[PDB]
Amino acid sequence: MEIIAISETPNHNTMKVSLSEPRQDNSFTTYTAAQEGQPEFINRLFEIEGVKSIFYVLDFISIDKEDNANWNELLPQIENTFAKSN
Repeated sequence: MEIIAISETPNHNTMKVSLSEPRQDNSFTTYTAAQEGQPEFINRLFEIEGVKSIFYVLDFISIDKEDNANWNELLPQIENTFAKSN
């Protein structure tokens, strides 16, 4: 529902986002594309060049982005989505 925190791994553009998400449909599937009626937490990411796929499963998610991506720009982007609902 809302990002609890961000695990900064010794990677470059790969990081794990831990959060208490619903297990109702803890299905695994790779998708990426901004579209109406679709979770804003995913659409906002597509608005940035770098993301190629997003995996959703369990209470954690893994985002794959090129080396030319910087979370320093996404923070204010995604935070807006949560900030609104929150």
